[PDB]
Order: sequence, then structure tokens, then C-alpha cells
Amino acid sequence: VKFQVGDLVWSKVGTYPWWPCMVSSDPQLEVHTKINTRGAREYHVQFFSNQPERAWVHEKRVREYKGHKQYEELLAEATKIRKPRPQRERAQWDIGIAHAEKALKMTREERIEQYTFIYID
Ligand SMILES: O=C(O)c1ccccc1/C=C/c1cccs1
Repeated sequence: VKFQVGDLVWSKVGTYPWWPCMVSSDPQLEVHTKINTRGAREYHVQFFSNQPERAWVHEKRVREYKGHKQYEELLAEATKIRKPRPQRERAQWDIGIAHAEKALKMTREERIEQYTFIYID
């Protein structure tokens, strides 16, 4: 268990680029971490994204969020060629990054209070 509730992380899911997140407890499972059906560790995260999104993410697809400029180092893990991404996706990623930068300046307690999602039945 490398991450705790309120920790800022980058998550790599589906076809999306490394995305700013906050580790949180799953509302149903009441844990922020678990071992999956394949025996691998996963963390529950909330994305700093337009549609309120949460996901169980494989530990290998999660990295500590040290700052927005860390993005180049994440790409370097795969390693002049650059991959494009839609402008609309970049715009939503920039808003999420802006939220993550504000969250990074807070204490873990402040961040949990400010950003944890409200779940409705
Ligand atoms: O909701 C928005 O306007 C928004 C739009 C694009 C990217 C990120 C966000 C915000 C995410 C937040 C998570 C927890 C508290 S705010």
C-alpha cells in the first residue's frame, strides 16, 4: 500500500493520457485500495475531469502526483516523435491540472474536504 486517501496521483486508464487524480475510498467497498481477482493491487481514484469519474486503477497505472511538469517524465517511461491529442481533451486536462495544482498547495485534510465526491443513491 503506497497510496492513502487524499493522495494526489496520475492515473493511466483506457485510451486517455496520464490524468490528474485524488485517491479516495470507494463508496460501496469502503476501502481506497484492494487486491483484484488477478492478485494485483488497485487504488480507487477520483479524476480531476469534466464528468464526475471514479475508477479502480491497477497500481502499475498509478504514479505520485509531484506536479504538472512531471508529465514529460511519465512519457519518458515508454522510452523525435510526439503523439497528438484532441484540443477538447487537452482543454479538460488543463482544467483538471489546474485543480490538481490548487490541491497540491493544500494539506491532505484540506484536499479531502475540498475535493472528495458526494455520492447520491
Ligand atoms: O467540474 C469541473 O468543472 C471540472 C472540469 C474539468 C476538469 C476538472 C473539473 C473539476 C473536478 C473536480 C473534482 C473535485 C472537485 S472539482
